[PDB]
Amino acid sequence: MLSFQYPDVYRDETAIQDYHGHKVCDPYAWLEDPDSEQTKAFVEAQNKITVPFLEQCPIRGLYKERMTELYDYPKYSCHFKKGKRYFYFYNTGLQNQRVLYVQDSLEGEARVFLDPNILSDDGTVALRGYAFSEDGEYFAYGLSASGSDWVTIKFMKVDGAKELPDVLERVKFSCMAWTHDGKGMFYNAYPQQDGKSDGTETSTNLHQKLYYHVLGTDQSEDILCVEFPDEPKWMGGAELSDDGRYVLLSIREGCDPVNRLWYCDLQQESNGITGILKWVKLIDNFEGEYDYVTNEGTVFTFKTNRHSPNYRLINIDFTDPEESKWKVLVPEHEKDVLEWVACVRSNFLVLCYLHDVKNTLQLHDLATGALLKIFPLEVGSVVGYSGQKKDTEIFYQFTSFLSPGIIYHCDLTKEELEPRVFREVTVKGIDASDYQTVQIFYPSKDGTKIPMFIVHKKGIKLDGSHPAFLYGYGGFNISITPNYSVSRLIFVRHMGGVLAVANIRGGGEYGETWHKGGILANKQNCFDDFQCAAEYLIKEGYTSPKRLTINGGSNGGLLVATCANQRPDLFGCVIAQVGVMDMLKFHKYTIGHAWTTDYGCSDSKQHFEWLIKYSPLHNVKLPEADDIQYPSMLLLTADHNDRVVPLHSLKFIATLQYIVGRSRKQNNPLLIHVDTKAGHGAGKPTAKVIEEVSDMFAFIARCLNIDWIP
Repeated sequence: MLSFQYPDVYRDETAIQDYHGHKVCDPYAWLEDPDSEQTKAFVEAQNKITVPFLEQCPIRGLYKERMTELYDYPKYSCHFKKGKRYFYFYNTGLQNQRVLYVQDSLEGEARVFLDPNILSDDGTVALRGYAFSEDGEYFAYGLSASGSDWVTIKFMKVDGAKELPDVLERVKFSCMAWTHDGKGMFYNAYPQQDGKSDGTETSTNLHQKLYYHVLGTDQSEDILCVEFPDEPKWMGGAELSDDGRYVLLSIREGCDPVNRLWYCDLQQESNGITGILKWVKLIDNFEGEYDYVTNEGTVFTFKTNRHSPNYRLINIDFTDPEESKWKVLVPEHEKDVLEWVACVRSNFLVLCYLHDVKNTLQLHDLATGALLKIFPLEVGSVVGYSGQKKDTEIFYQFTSFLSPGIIYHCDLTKEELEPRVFREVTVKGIDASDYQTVQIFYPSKDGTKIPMFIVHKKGIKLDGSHPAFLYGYGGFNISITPNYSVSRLIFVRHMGGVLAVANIRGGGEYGETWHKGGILANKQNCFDDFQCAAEYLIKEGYTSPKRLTINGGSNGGLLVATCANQRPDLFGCVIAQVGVMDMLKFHKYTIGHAWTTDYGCSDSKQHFEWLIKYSPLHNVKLPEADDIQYPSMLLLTADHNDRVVPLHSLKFIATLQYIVGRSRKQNNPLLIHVDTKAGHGAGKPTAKVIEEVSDMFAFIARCLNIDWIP
């Protein structure tokens, strides 16, 4: 099937760097520049081979047709109230971007409030963050072009959906919080830098500052509220307490779930928002996370992981702040992770737990912390919720592997709390009853039991004949919970596949201990867990090595690329989306410096020793055995991505093609598809989503020669 000669790619053999005595050659270092003629030519040559390969077999057309039909279903978000009006996002089915609607009453006629589709024909302009003023009469929203992390904040007066003149530039990784006096809004922005700032650049992002914009003025007049000149990596986000009296400043450095917490009592300020607010440094260290829930006077309720890896709720009284005085409102659960908490109807708390990778939802009393009501849920995830302190009702959205989901509503003013189905859509073309989801726990190399969900057609014989698609992430305290994916269901129904999701360490499924078990010196545990998931599927008869595909994106891209290098014999196909491949240089680009909390940094000798062992780019090696070659591989990235710079995938594919692609025994393709006007993933328009999944599954079908099941 090999009808491709890989492109000529210059090797700069002089690119040698000493890492604590260890010489490392980076012959494709020049691919770090996305604007050079050399890099542009590289991309062009790679796509010249990948595109015809992907578009050759008719199965892609069949898949695309099926995806376009099945993905075409109404997609609603929960309703949420702001002031006297209700809002909700809704995509009729195939619009590139979902639209924000507004209605003056729960039973009132809805109208378009903000339609991002008219901002760009290809849907490359997407909403990225928003914030309503406390009274709900004004609205701020961020817009990102082509998936870039850079944002432009614009404003509207809600009544009449009137566009305002206010425009904020240089916004990135920003908070958006209006002061309750309705005068203005807090946000973050970066100092003007040379070069481009459109998502194509790779410049490191440092010195983020907190500004305050007074509505009706030019951005040049904004107040520089907080800056940390001596700590270039710190990021300070602001939020207002529910009563509008306190500005709470959460300071983060890196990606660990920890933050400093400072507060400014506005009642004690005499000159409004300035650059010299009288901050009280309540929590002035990075030892734990303090997520504001609500306050009653000086008694503040926080969700925290302080001495509680599964999280708990504590009350800190600003008038008696010493730790020994804090009160535990809802103790840490022995196993269940408290994911998030919201305060609603003044004195109720909605707590969302993760129990064995499945969400639970319940209501507690704010004053006593007592359990008041359990909201019954089937196996799945809570992916949406609405209900602030002043609200008297909640909406929540549930989803699962086999169903698009349901939006529930509960009027909290009733003595008897009866949650009712508010919105339920069914995908015509998929019969959920034909499939089943099972959860198993498999032992990893060190004996740790790891959860894995497996979705497949009911009644199949576990004879190892089925193609399988195994997904994982493993990092950053992120829990990979059940989600509805039409694309994956098409693989099951029309390609006869088995879906599997492994909840490997590094994630947050079992709290901070689960996260810590897959980071820094322990990162290899992630890879071992994932390799063991594959071995389980094979041993139990769900699939066989030659029929097994693994997939991951970003930190998940790192996962699958590492697994390809470490156990090429275990996989038939590997699809890595926007992966972090150069573990020695990741921290030098854009926001990569923030990831050192999970990976470590090569500037440290101890960390380099961990990194060099698994860095994908530095572990490409011909398999020793003559009967073993690398699996078919497909790397996906845009030529410009500011979250995970493209150079990771570009250098990795150049290395794979040179070291492995040239070997006589390598017959499986090693390809990269480089896209345009797309970024990390957020805000990706529908048209692009359909194209991407069609490419992915077409590639799997061709490499494994899978016949389409109509």
